[PDB]
Amino acid sequence: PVIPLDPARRPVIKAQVDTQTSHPKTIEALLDTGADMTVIPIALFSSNTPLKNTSVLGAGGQTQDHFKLTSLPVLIRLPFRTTPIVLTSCLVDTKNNWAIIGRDALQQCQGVLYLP
Amino acid sequence: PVIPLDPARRPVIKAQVDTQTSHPKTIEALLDTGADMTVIPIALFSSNTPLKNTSVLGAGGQTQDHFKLTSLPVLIRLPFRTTPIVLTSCLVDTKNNWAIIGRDALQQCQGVLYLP
Ligand SMILES: CCC(CC)CN(C[C@@H](O)[C@H](Cc1ccccc1)NC(=O)O[C@H]1CO[C@H]2OCC[C@H]21)S(=O)(=O)c1ccc(N)cc1
Repeated sequence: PVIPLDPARRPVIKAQVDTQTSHPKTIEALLDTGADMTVIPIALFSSNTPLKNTSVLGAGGQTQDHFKLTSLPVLIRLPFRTTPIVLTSCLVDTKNNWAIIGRDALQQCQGVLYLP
Repeated sequence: PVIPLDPARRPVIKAQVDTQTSHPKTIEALLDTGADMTVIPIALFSSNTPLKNTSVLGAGGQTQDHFKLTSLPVLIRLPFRTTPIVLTSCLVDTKNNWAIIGRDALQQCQGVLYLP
């Protein structure tokens, strides 16, 4: 679909996310052309799963271990798509439990930004 | 135009930004559906101009005084638009010197995100 853009209403969608470490779960995610890489909440995992450490530039500065990287691919199913998006790896938010769909995922839908 | 989305290439545009506190300048700005409010580099203002304090949602944590708010409106002109975008207020980057076109401005462009 077409997603209108408004400062007052964040552009979110419901996504079924499969980390391959528990059953798939539906989350509400921010669609974000300024994010290079998708971010999913640590709440989707088991607390026995291995993650890798990572650096990331952010809007508050540069932090230590706020974000981790998944070891296995993550599959994401959108309501309007038959096929899952398969991300070889994506970021994991161990604090705020943000859910952000980034350009790695939007490229696989062939999503585009259109300014008339 | 149509702007394809790619994890490896940031969706950027050239925009002429008028802070009304110095002469207008063309800068390169990131097109960002995840930003509620447009962000302008402090370099575009005069060093005699008043800005106000405020907090901002950001990655890596919470940024008290990284970002300030403008006192006067900001006008933005795009390559394909004669008429300016008028932002009654927008964020100012006093450090990393980022330029981000947020949803306040994309709404006046009639910009949209399209997922096939
Ligand atoms: C410099 C912005 C960077 C580009 C390198 C990208 N950000 C996306 C941003 O859209 C983020 C996404 C975000 C949205 C809401 C709450 C937390 C994060 N929010 C944000 O910083 O925008 C702020 C400025 O406008 C204001 O309105 C919304 C927040 C304010 S991010 O959160 O720090 C981010 C950076 C890299 C990856 N791989 C994933 C996410």
